[PDB]
Order: sequence, then C-alpha cells, then structure tokens
Amino acid sequence: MTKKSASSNNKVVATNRKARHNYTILDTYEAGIVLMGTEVKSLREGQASLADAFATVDDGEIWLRNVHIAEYHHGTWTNHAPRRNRKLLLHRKQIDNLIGKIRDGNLTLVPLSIYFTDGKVKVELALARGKQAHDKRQDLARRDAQREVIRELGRRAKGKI
RNA sequence: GGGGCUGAACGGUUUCGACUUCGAGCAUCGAAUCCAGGGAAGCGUGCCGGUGCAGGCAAGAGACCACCGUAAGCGUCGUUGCAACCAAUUAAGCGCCGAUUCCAAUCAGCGCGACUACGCCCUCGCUGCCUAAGCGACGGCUGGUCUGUCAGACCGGGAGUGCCCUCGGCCCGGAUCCUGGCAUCAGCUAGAGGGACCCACCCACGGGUUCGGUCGCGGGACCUGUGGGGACAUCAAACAGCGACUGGGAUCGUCAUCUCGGCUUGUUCGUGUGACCGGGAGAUCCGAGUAGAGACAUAGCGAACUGCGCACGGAGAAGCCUCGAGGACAUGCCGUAGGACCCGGGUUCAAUUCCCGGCAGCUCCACCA
RNA sequence: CGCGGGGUGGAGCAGCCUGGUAGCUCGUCGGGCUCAUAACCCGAAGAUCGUCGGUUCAAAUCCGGCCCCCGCAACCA
Repeated sequence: MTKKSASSNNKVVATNRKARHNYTILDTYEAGIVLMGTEVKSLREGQASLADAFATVDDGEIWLRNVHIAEYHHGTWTNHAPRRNRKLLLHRKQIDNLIGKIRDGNLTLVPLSIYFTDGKVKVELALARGKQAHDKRQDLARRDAQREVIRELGRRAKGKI
C-alpha cells in the first residue's frame, strides 16, 4: 500500500511514534506544511524530531508552532529560524469544521506521518484526545504515569523505530 | 592561499486542495438601497432668519461677531468626553509544607476525693428524705407582729332567682365555715383574682326619604325612647329608596309647543338669509298621556391671494405628487487561477540540474619566498 | 607593521554589499496562580548604534583617523 494501488512513490521518511502513544484513533485529516528549499534536503536522510508540538488557531488559518528541525550535515549552517510560523495549507471546507471542535473539549492537533513525495512533502494531521478524561489530579495520577508509559515504550519497538 | 567531485541532479517533479491578482455574490461595507440644475394652491413666499470648529467626529450655548437694497466661518465662561481600554489558555500537581472545639478539668501517670444556681422564685422554727435539702426553706404537725376568702351597683323586672353586702399596708374584721372530730391554709411577704352589668305597664311622642305621605288600609291602632330616689321622634300590606285607594293639610310637585341658542368649509370675504330654522339628552303658554317606559341634521351661487400696505421673484428646511435603476462608486469574502527548485539571472511551464555564478563547510594543487 | 572580520538595552545574537520610523531570546520592573519560592503567563519601561570628524534633504548604514578585540602573516643566507 504505497499510494492508491500503484500510482506514485511515497514510503520514505518514517512516522513519529509520539502521536500513536499519547493519543487515540478517531479523526484523521491531511494537510501540507509550507516549507522552503533548504528544509527539503534536511528531511531526506531520516532526521526527524520527537519534541512537543501544538497548533494555534488564528482567525481562519492554522499555525502549527513549536517544531524542531535538524538541519545539520558535517559543518555549521546559518539556518533561518527553525521555530518560525509555518502556515499549513488546507481547505476552508475542513478548517471551519475543526475550529469549532478544537475549542470544545480541550483538543489538540498533532501530526501523524510525514509523507515525502517527489521532492514535496505532506503532513498528516489528526484530531484526538489524551488517555485520561480531562484533569482530576487525585483520580488521574496512577494511570497516566504507569499504563501510558508501557504503551509508549512497548509500541515503539514493535514498529521498527 | 586558489580550481571545485557535493548542498532536491534523463526536464514531462500544477499535494483534489492555502494566500494573492481574475470570473461571480454585495450577505457587513461613513445609508429608515439614492435624489433633483422638478411641479401644483386664479404666478410664489415672508412680518424675521443661518453656519461651525482651536481639537480629521459630537453636546450643555451666549440669541459672540457683520451684510453694496441682492444670500458667507466664535472659540465668552463653568462640566467639555472621546486623549477614560485590570487585553485567556492545552493533555506533565501524589515533588516542598499544615493547627481543631460547651457541663468539671487544661503537661502526663498513679494513690485519695470532689464544686456553686437544676428539686430553691420567697425572712425565721420541728420530721421523712430526693445521689446525701450536712436531722431545719416543697409535699405537712405546731409556734407569731405579716389580715388568703361566697365582690360593688346608672336590677328602674313577673317565671326558678333580692345574681351578692369589700378594696392599694385594713376606709373597718374572724364573730355563723379549711386545728382534729368534719368536704379548701407556705399565699413565710409574687398563687396576678375578674371586673361600671343582661330593664314586671304603657307616661307620652312621632306619622317622616318608594308615579310624594299619612288619618279607616294586615297594626287587638302600632313601634320605641322613657317612667317605679327622676324622663321624649315613627311600619315599610309579599317587583325596583323611581311599589298603593274615592276625600281633608304640609313649602304645590313633574312631562312637552314659539322670541333666549349653537354654526358659516384650503387662508381673507363683497352680497344676503336673520334676531330666521333646530319636534337638540334647552326654559316658558295650554292640553294630553299616567308620570321623567322618551328621538331626524342652515346652505348655495363667486370677489381677493401685495398683481389693491412695506419687499423679494429658488428668501433660509409648513406637506404630497412627477423626471431619474446616481455609479455596485464606497469595499474583501467565496468555487480557484497560481506553487519557492540552498538565497540570485536566461528559462520550448517550475531550471545549483542542459547555461551565466555568489557564500559556509569538506576533497584536489606547478616549491624554499 | 600588512590583510580580513567584529563592536547593537544587563549579556549573547538580527539588521551593517540595497543610507526613508533599529527587532528576537534571556534578564529586570509591575500585575496573577501557590501558604510561599521557583517554573508557567502578561503589561510596561530601558540601547540616538565605541568615541571623535566629513559628504547627503536625511548617516547605526557611505568614507577617513584614533583607541580595543579576533583570525591570518610575521618568515630563505
């Protein structure tokens, strides 16, 4: 299963296992991070990151902030603000259906797989929720630090990386 | 220190898909979607009035100030405001630190052992005995200065019944009844009583507010105040406080006809009707009905509109109808056209890749300088 | 002594080949959360560009000199 039976090549660049360990399976959308020509060659060798990330609803557009990019080969590189504002392209037909849901039961927006096509890229968003039900402190302290750690360190070794 | 194997490397590399210029919509967008270089009242109107900005919009306001006879802009004062606005984040809190209470008692343990008003309001003397009134003050024998209790009077009543005869320290008392015989004495100074009363027949008065009223009408004429140690106001005959009889006295009552009265047509009116018409929820002669159970409206014909006084011809916002979709101008959302080929130039779509080449960081060189 | 580069609130970094209103991170001040501190969050203030002189309408920017720092060179008989 590459890209619809046999039509294109899309299998390079692994999937970050952080979203499949602290979240669940419910909603799954597709988007595309607008990047420059420098960030293209910094993700072909499989140099991703496992840092925190959160979206930021602005008017009608989405801005996924807090991201870490390698950009390092042999010597020093001047770079160009790795933690900038990268507008994510989408469809007003989907956006409007996400702002009203992300600002309800305290939901987030974390990426799934990073599909690197012919030079270009394609991020896979998802609308999920944590393993716990809101915050209870006393009633939510023994299941988020014991059972959640097993699902994070157990499912990672099963799917290669 | 200089050239460069490399930084996305047959050119078919518009992610279905974002912005931002275009077709469409105008749903918000300095606006009760617009307005006049337009008209009408015998060619029009008036007897005084307008505008705002020091401070890009708006108020409390003095009627500031002056205009060729023919149209114009202040910042007077006190409050002057918007220049005052405390504008929000994500799923990882058991990691540092916390005292507890009314009857007696207040560091703990042990040996003894319990308090003042609860049953006492309310001086003093004998018992029984409430957890034990330290034989004394309740429930009761008895002993005293302290006076509990069948209580008046505006009953002036036949029928049972004179309903009874003293009061804040008693205005005066325990004599006929609660010492026992023999049916009610701790009120020892606080048992917080229950009271100004409930009218035998007739001395006389009144006849008044229902198509008036009342003397004979249902009332033996009546009701009632009052009188017996001290005196005066009514009845209405079974539909309505707007119900009933032929006749006598009180202040002799009421419904309706014509000369008093109401009007003159979008602003002023000649020229008349006229002191005329109104049987209008207006009086008044006289009659009828049983009453105050009740019912119609004064209009038509044409002289002035500053063109008969002072001025001007859109005088300066008193009202309605006609010419004209006032431009989608004011403005930025929606299906998509377009993608940035390590930042820059040619470029049959994008082009380190097939050409022109600028910087980090790594590989190659013809030297002692 | 030669060449190149560098100086930007308290500090480390933009911007300095194109002279038209100098920004980020951290820290400080003030206002919340907690018993309190730290962490998290926010508002506000703070640098006329090392100094001293020209050109231009306008100089942190172009140019020259002086005072410092850094890299290289400082060396065949």
